[PDB]
Amino acid sequence: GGLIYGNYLHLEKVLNAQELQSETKGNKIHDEHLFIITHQAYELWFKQILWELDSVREIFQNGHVRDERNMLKVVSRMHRVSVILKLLVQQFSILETMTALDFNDFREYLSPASGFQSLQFRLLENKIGVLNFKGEENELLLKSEQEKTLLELVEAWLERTPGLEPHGFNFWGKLEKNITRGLEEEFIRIQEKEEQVAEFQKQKEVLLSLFDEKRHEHLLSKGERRLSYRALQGALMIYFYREEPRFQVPFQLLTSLMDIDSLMTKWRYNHVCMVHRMLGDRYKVFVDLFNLSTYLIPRHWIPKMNPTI
Amino acid sequence: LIYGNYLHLEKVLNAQELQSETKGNKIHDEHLFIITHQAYELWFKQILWELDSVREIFQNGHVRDERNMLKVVSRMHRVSVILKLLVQQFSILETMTALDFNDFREYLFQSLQFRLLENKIGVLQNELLLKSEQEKTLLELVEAWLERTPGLEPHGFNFWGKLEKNITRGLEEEFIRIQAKEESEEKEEQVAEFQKQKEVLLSLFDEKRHEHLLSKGERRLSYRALQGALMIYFYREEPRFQVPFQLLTSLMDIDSLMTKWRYNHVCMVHRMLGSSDRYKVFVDLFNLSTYLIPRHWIPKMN
Amino acid sequence: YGNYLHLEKVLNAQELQSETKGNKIHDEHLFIITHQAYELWFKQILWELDSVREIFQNGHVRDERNMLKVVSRMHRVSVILKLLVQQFSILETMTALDFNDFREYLSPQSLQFRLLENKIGVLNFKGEENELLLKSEQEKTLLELVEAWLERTPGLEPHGFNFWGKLEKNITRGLEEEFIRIQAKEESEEKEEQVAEFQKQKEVLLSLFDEKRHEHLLSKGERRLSYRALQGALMIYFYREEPRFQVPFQLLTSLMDIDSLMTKWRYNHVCMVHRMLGSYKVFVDLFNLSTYLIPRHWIPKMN
Amino acid sequence: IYGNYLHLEKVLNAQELQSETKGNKIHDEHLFIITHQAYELWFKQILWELDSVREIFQNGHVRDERNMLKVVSRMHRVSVILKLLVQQFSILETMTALDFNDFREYLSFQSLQFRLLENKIGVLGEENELLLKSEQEKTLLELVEAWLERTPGLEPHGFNFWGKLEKNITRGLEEEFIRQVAEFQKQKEVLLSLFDEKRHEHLLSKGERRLSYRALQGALMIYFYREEPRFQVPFQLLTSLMDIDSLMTKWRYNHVCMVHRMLGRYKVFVDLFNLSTYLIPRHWIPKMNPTIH
Ligand SMILES: C[C@](N)(Cc1c[nH]c2ccccc12)C(=O)O
Ligand SMILES: C[C@](N)(Cc1c[nH]c2ccccc12)C(=O)O
Ligand SMILES: C[C@](N)(Cc1c[nH]c2ccccc12)C(=O)O
Ligand SMILES: C[C@](N)(Cc1c[nH]c2ccccc12)C(=O)O
Repeated sequence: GGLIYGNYLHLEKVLNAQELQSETKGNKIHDEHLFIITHQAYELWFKQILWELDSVREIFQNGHVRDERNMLKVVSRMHRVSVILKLLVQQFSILETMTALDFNDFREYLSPASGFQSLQFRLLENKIGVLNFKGEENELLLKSEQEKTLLELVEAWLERTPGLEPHGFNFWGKLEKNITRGLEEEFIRIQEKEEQVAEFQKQKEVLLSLFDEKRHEHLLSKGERRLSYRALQGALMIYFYREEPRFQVPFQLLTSLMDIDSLMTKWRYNHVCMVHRMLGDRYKVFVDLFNLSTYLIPRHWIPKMNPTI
Repeated sequence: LIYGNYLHLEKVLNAQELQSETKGNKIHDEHLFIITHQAYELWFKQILWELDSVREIFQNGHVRDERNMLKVVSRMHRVSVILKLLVQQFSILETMTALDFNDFREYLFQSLQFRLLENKIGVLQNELLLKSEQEKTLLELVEAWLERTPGLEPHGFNFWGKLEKNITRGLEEEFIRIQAKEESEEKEEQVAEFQKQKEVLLSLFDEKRHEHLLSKGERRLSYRALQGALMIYFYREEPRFQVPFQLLTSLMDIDSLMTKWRYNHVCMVHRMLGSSDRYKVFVDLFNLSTYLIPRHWIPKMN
Repeated sequence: YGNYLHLEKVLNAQELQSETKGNKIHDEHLFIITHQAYELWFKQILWELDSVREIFQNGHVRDERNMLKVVSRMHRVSVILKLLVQQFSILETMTALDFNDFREYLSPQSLQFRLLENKIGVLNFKGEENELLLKSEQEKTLLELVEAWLERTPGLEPHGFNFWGKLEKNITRGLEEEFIRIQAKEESEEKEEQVAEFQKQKEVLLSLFDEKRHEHLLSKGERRLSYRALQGALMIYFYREEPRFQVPFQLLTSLMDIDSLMTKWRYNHVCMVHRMLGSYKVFVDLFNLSTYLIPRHWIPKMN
Repeated sequence: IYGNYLHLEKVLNAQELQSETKGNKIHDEHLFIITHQAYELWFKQILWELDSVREIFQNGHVRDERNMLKVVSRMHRVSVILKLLVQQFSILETMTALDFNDFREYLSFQSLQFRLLENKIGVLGEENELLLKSEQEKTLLELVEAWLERTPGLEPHGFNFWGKLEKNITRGLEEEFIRQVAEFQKQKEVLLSLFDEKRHEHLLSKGERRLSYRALQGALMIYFYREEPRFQVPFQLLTSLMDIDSLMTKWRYNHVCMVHRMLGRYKVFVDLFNLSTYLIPRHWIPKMNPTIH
């Protein structure tokens, strides 16, 4: 029981929005209908993604994120985004059921300008923090480019991560100390040989490269990085101490952001592949989080947890 | 033209009205509910569009030009593909907590389009629905086409005759093979298998039984259609039957997908609101597949 | 690479009975590989499962630092089960008629799958195999291990939050307020319908507090968790936003997913058998708990 | 029977976590073993299906045309298996890079079977012997090329499809010339490039294309006249080969992506994709003589 299905879902608009340009020009093509529905579906789902995303963005801005009671809702909604993105990557299968030769039979009645022109997808990219002729649309796109990105909102939250406090756990200090010492112990172990020595020097460069705030700041300006040095510390804190209750769900959030990044990538790849199939990365907003995962500090070196709290 | 205008996004993306918000207390998860079901409908529309197109290719009689069989299989396959995506789409709503659902259940369901689909395929069973119940179902249109299958001609290949002959003879040969099992333990077990198999195998030739079961609802194709089907199944390697076989396989897939969709839709209702069925339009085709005639018994084509 | 993965065994495990008997199904190979794959994945599921079971038995579960590992590994099980449900697609690429062409060389069953069912807590083979199956029937099921953990859920303490007391109080009061709302507008068709819903809901809502009913149904098999466990669950369900309950909630959701996937797997496995040869949730309580539709306003406040 | 039939005695006793063997048993390694053990099982099936199609070409049975259904069926099956494999990446995405590092100590890893597959399809000691056979024996691309060259209607003394095509395209372009101006000249260049055997031969040598000029004609014949019974299933075969190409690509992409995730565009059937791109208007497609097949 409920209000009339069609009326509630406003199917009067949804199911009366299908206008085959083939039919309008006289020469009706069967496969065009699929093209309309497919892209109409993508948009419906984009709308939901933006809806979920914008909601999490507020939970950061409105500062509710500070109440760690809200972290479950955050992870849930972000996860949902990845799930939707997966379905969208699968949905490419539907259009793969259309022959290039059949496509050409209606390509003639398609404008080249808006070949992408998914305002919603641009909005999504902007909103997440990735890297057009419109009016009121261009106004919305403006809001997108102007307002605070998820990357931005998460950066702040990451910077406020507990344990970074120097007069507290001094995590970064302890890390720099223990890594420097352990490398030295390795150097003493070294003192095949030439190959081993190379590994050491290479590892050393990488391992010590964090703690070169200057390098980070440069690369941040150069675009190679996007998070603050402090944020990087927040992240690693969460990564290393994820088993710690107050970090368990936060870790999940980070993992989810990385999934969303890769799915987004996959979607673009499939979208490109399809365009070449029909008519013959700097996009990783959370690059830093992937990189943080790569940093191969041995377990023995990870600063041990005091009675803490 | 231009993306939004071409896709008429002005309607599709302005169709989301959370009854929660309208009544004052907006809930976040309702939006998902609207979009999810709005998506199902979009896809139903495409399925009906593809289906109706195949139905015509039968009615208009173009199906007689076997040049059209590729288009038919292609479009029918597409239906199954779309149905698969729909069965996967259930994952999206599984991302909604029953407890969150209850928070909007108080505010705010059968898809006319889905009923139309069921009718159009031939599920036993403003009023567009009427046209659906009245017009020729795919089952009906396929039945006719199956009845006109080549080789069924009695004064020709007399496939059915040859089959009844070869099966009867082979069973007898098996009976002789069994008869000298020296009253063993295995023998009695073997004899049971034989009798069971015999009953099933020879059941196929009891037009009366079929006609009864047809009336009872247990079967849905004509006796002649059953013969058309088996002809295609046994001789599918034969060029003129290769694609036709694909069509039959596809109809069976669509049946099972349709079933899966209903199962998930029921499962979800019990999951949210907290408390094969004669729904296999192509039952006969599944059954035909089961018939375990040895290959050497299948009437030879020469 | 081959040595590390011991492919020397994994490959050279494929013997088409058709070929051995002199014929050749040329599709039997798929049958072997498909089922060989299912088994590989079952092994991993049992491996992950047994690991979670220990984290309960060894009592490490008490350290809520370990809850992440638990949810992670349990989630992984569901992911693997999904892949297994998708893997049915591979065998759907085999014609019944082609199957029959090698079914002749086959006999009428995964120990591993039985082991899984037992281990999770679902209600013949060689000796040593039967020994493993014995361990399965004997050892403590995940359902059992989670029951205990659920019973120790915080807030159930009567001298503490007295959650159940507060709940019975608040539900009784709210229903009464609804009863007062009833006869608020002149007895109508809509009113009569609403009044029915109320009576129905009341019966259900108040049934929750009938320990006797539970105990009976527990004996009858209709339920599987302890009354106390049911309380632990609801505590977690209602107060899942609460930090110490966030991940625990996830664990419960995961157990329910695993149940439904397991169901789906059996359905597809049955469907396939009928397709080829012709012609109950361990965590029922958790699903049921989800159904109980208490309004938010009624949930005992956490202050 | 059961375990014995599936020889699970080998399959389920092939699990040695190097971590455990060296003393430091790591839980996630088991998944690594099973995951890759599964990939290999499926590769074996893909090779099995592939080799089978390859023979049906070599043994010349493909000529019968009754065998085309089996061919498409088995090739389709390959794509299905490849899809499952692309989905299987999800399982390993359930492993944290941080957990991986905790057993990366036991690292050395490329699948002989996958290389064998690539060779067999036609990607440009005793193990090395098998790999040799792979590089030596006739690739599917090769076997399909031959079959494509024998496509009906390419016969110049027959339908002279290519001739008719060149004629009809040239005429229609002229009509357009009599009738954006840049677009025309550009399109013309591309459209007429198809008839430059020299260009093809060069690009074939350069590697940019892989099918024979004649094969290209066979393909287009099938593409344009796919509605024709006797081309219907052949068209399916071509579509399937293209799918297999893209799936293979996807698998490599995910495999690379995973390696970068954990440790920190040339298709065998390029020609077939390209053929699809060449967008001849319907009105131009040479009409089928009363001698249709
Ligand atoms: C009170 C707090 N939620 C603390 C906080 C910030 N970032 C975190 C990351 C992981 C764990 C905790 C935090 C806040 O400052 O918002
Ligand atoms: C000319 C025809 N299409 C012949 C026909 C009918 N049913 C078939 C099944 C399989 C193969 C061919 C047929 C017709 O009579 O429609
Ligand atoms: C310390 C504890 N892990 C407490 C506990 C038990 N069940 C729970 C459910 C949700 C949250 C916490 C618990 C234990 O008693 O083992
Ligand atoms: C008899 C044949 N199968 C002819 C042939 C070759 N390629 C084709 C493509 C489509 C249709 C037919 C063909 C043969 O040469 O084996």
